[PDB]
Amino acid sequence: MALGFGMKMELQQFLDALASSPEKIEFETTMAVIEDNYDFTPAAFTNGNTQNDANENNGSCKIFAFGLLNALDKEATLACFGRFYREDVLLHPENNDHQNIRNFMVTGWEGIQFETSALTAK
Amino acid sequence: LGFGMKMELQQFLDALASSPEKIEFETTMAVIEDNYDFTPAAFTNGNTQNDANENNGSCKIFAFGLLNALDKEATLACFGRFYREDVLLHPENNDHQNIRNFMVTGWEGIQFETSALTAK
Repeated sequence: MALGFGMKMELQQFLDALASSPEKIEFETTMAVIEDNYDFTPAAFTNGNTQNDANENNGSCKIFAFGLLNALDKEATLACFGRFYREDVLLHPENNDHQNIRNFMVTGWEGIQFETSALTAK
Repeated sequence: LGFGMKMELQQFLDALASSPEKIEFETTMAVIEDNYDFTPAAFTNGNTQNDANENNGSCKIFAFGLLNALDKEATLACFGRFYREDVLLHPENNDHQNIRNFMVTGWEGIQFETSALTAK
């Protein structure tokens, strides 16, 4: 478990929180929830004008796979990136970091295509 | 039907966007069959829980909606007559529980344990 023994981050509460106050969700929270609740396997995926091989950008891969399993809208999926979205990207539009976030902002779920699945529930 | 005949995904989505009431369940099932490998998956849908291999029609349609960025109403349209006739015209009946649940709670009520469709 991410936080300690006998301590697992509950999926439902996370999703409820994300739905209520997406702006308060941190990247480390999303990661704890994904790590605790899923088994990850790498997967290639395209994301508008960017393409990721398996094992490239595994963090983004996890978040989009999570967004698909949990039927998250574009705004909620972006919010799962926490400060990477809210600070790194939104405050600095001309930077070139987090290409997956920047691409998904443009083309959204329409632009996403996985070659295979990356997450299975525990 | 014939050898070498496959339903193209893009045209189905364009047709669904243009004239959703002309979409029929058979067409949706064919497009999913032609375009995806299906793996039974457990999922919850508001107040209903579906085991893997239970309610495979609903499992496929919801997975297909997510993969193709469909909103609630476009997804319901993929059920064709089962939504438009059986459910909408008969609020007192309790068939098609996945359609009935999704109408109320939408994508916020949907959670898949595993991915049901992978692109061919």
